[PDB]
Amino acid sequence: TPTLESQFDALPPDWRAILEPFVASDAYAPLCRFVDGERAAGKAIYPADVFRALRLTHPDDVKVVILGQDPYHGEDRGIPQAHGLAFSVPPGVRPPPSLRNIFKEISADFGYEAPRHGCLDTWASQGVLLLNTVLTVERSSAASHAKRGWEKCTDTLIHELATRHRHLVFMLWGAHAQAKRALFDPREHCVLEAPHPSPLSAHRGFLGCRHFALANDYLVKHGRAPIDWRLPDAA
Ligand SMILES: [Cl-]
Ligand SMILES: [Cl-]
Ligand SMILES: [Cl-]
Repeated sequence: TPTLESQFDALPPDWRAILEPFVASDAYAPLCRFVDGERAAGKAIYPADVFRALRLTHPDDVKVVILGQDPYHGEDRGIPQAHGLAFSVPPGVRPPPSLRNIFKEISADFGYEAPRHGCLDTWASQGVLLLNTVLTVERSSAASHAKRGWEKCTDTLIHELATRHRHLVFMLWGAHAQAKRALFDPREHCVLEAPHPSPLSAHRGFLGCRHFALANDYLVKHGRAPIDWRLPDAA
């Protein structure tokens, strides 16, 4: 796996500019040494492609920001669930319960069928930034990995993105994601809040929130093409 610094350096210039306050901070080198040292010590740290969400969705192309907290720490048939996009799972992995509830809301909102798989790459290529606020995890451990270092980084990301690009849609699910409103001006953006889609909270108001339809209304209001919330038949 490339060192974390090399993964920061490989980002497009537009993302590097948004992350520069963090990369210039005292927290950057320690985060890099921690993640690199965990891998060097033989721990199963996921995903390998830490910034996949950013590589697939460049800043100018961001339309919708969907926050997760930690990457999945589980696996399915020996394939890790985390692959660098919030909520998404790679081809060959069954959708976990939170993602099934996301799909249930889309199916109810638009009448689409339940997808065959859980890979959200094709939403990222349409401008859906699928950003976990903590971007690494240790296999089978629910403990957040480098929580404080990563959140300094993704806090910088959210603030700088939102300050440079007006009229984004933010889907903020759960209290942790909703607290990220402190990082931007909510009158300049569409802020959609609901409980988290996990089964523990989904029936408190995630199911029924209509966020995917609301997001598309706001995009069209601002002259942008709406998201196709379907998924192609194969991943
Ligand atoms: Cl370059
Ligand atoms: Cl700049
Ligand atoms: Cl710092």
